[PDB]
Amino acid sequence: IAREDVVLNRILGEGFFGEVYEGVYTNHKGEKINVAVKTCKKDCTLDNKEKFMSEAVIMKNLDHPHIVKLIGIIEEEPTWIIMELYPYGELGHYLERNKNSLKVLTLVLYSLQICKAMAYLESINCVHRDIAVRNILVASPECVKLGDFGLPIKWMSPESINFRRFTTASDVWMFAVCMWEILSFGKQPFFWLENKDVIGVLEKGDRLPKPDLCPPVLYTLMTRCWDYDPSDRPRFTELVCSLSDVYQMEKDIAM
Repeated sequence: IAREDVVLNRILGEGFFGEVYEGVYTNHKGEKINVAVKTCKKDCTLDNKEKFMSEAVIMKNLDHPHIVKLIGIIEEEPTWIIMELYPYGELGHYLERNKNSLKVLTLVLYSLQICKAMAYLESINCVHRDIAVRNILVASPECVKLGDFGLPIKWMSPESINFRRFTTASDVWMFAVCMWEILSFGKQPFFWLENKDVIGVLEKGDRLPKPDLCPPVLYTLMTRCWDYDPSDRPRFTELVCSLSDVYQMEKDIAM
């Protein structure tokens, strides 16, 4: 990718490392792909600049149908990381707009897709730390994509909050919170608390309540993921199998 092949159109948002621009990339066969162009502030530390690149290289290599796609990298300053722009935007906002139309079938589908992404991450012992509907993009009405790697106290396992310990097991906790968000049509977890109060409530043994439209079987699954003991939590491979079963059941009920 040469820089000329990309045209910047407007500001998209601010990212951790620097501004993100909305653009269009014209590929070799002449097609036009909508892109998000991530940049790195000129004031950044060498450690920051390296991290930006090293995260980019991970996104480049994942190539998974439920993780956001990287189009290309322009290393030459100003460094651009060119990501696919998805039309429907963030899953959280998407759920909010379409709460009247979306049925449980589709909500379980999105959960399943994210679970599969995480099973792949699990397989390379890569810890994500940002499984939330704000960081999931809607590519199509029946296809969601986990965004980039990761504080989100209301989403975090006890061991993450207390100690900043992050493992695949803490990701499982967080994935369940994410499923709770999906079945709740984009509600913030523990929206009734201050961040300070969360670990307190968690320590007591209190959990997020079952969303109205969440099937009991799925809530039971969430409850296992929120076991205080990270060793007792299901693995993502097991969860894919469970969610596959629930999905198929909900599909047949729907038809």
